[PDB]
Amino acid sequence: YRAGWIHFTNVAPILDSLELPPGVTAITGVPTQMNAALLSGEVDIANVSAVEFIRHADTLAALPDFSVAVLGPVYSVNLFHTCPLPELRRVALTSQSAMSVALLEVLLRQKGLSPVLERAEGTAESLLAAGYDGVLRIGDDALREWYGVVGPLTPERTMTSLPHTGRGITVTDLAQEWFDLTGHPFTFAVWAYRKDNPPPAALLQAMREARRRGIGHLAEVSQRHAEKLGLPERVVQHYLWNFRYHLEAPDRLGLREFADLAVPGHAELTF
Amino acid sequence: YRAGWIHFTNVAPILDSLELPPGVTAITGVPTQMNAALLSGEVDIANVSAVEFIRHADTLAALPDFSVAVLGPVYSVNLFHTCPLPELRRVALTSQSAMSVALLEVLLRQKGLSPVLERAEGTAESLLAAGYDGVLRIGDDALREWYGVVGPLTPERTMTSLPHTGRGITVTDLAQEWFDLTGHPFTFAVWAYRKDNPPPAALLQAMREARRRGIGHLAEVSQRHAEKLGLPERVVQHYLWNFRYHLEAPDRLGLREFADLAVPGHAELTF
Ligand SMILES: O=C(O)c1cccc(O)c1
Ligand SMILES: O=C(O)c1cccc(O)c1
Repeated sequence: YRAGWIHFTNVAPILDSLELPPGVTAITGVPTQMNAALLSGEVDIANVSAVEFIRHADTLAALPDFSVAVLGPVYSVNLFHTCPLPELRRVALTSQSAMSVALLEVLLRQKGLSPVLERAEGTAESLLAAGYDGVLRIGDDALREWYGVVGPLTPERTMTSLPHTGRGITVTDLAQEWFDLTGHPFTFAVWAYRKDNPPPAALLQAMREARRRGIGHLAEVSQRHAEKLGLPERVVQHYLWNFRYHLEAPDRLGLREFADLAVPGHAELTF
Repeated sequence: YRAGWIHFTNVAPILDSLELPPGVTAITGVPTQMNAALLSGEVDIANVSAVEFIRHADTLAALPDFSVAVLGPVYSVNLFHTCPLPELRRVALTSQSAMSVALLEVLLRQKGLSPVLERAEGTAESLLAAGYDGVLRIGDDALREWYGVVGPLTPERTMTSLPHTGRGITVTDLAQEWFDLTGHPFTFAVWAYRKDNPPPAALLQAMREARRRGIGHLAEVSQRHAEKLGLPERVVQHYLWNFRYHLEAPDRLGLREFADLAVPGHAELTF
């Protein structure tokens, strides 16, 4: 049984101490490749974007109790802009940000907005000075670049009290926008496998034990990844504490609302 | 400046490592004693139930960045029953809790139910085996008796996957019922102070540092309280992980909705 992992910081509580059982191997790679690897059969299980799970819910099931979800701001799914949203004419989409385009478009439609979207490469600040009013960033780079815009953090100030603007750049958090729109959590990723190929029970148990270790030792998890990202430990710690990892009823509700808005007529979501 | 704390398990990550700055003292006691001390001015800040804050929002404000809230099940606010809710003619109450009764009454009115609430003595299981078919339990007892009913954990089963029924007893979670009703978090407690008399910055800073230590070391916090409660470390750990401690916009929305239903005409909630 083969597993494809994506090594975003927000799954470190699950993956940093994971010990594969006998008879399971794992590869790592970009979200692009894991999606491809799961459909073709290169891997049997992978943590894939929500929209990828939804669009292939005919073929794929998800683990019942694993998610990357959040209620409120997520800090790593970010629209950086220099003008108000109704004025946006051109939004750049960076490398991995194509899985959150569907959420961006849902939010833009509800406001009646339709800027042109273009694939680009670079950081938010450099793309904002290379012909774009808006830049969509996800993952570790989004978190670091959010902090670059609105930080630094001082001892008296706290991560949640930081402004959303800095140096003429506003950082719009799409998970907060989703909360403003629906009142509900947003589910960004699940653990998906072909319906006729369930994962071995030893894999699920090792995954649950690693998540329990990571949740139990969040300062240790956070310190390792803050060093790699160049951020304060407390930034990463609050970042990880915000996530919802157990795909519970509120997470499934937001997943289903997203599915209906972004992939109407999707096959039924099964776990 | 005087603090009055109630050391419920769910505030352990905030209060267990708290180091009071110079010129701040703390006492402890039961909620009703602490509420009165706050309102009469013999303490200056206290963690009080949501109802207590809502009913005295004329003269109290709440810290903007501290809460006890949850989205979905809370596990320590439980209605145990052997028959469907519409067939309950009575519901036993063991403790005094204005908070959980006001929540229970909100849920029951929304469904057009009206069982009689009666004070009684015992555990959920002795009262059900006696003259009742419905029992409300809160706190440590509610958490321990939920586990007695639906447990125990195994290497394969986790807390999230446990059934909500056991031995013919259904455990209805009032926070999950609140989510089913509203889609939103429920805020059980805030840190309240008289509007004249906001806390000194050093206390807030100390509380923020204590919370970061507790959140960053959940296994350590959980093992202490798990041993005191006779529960697996894994139960307390997930229990504590499940809370929302920062009084963010979804938490305030849940709080205001509860304010509107349970305390009609309440003064405006201020932070
Ligand atoms: O945020 C994640 O962990 C994640 C994982 C897979 C796909 C994706 O869009 C996001
Ligand atoms: O759940 C709590 O921490 C709490 C704190 C104060 C009053 C109350 O009813 C509940």
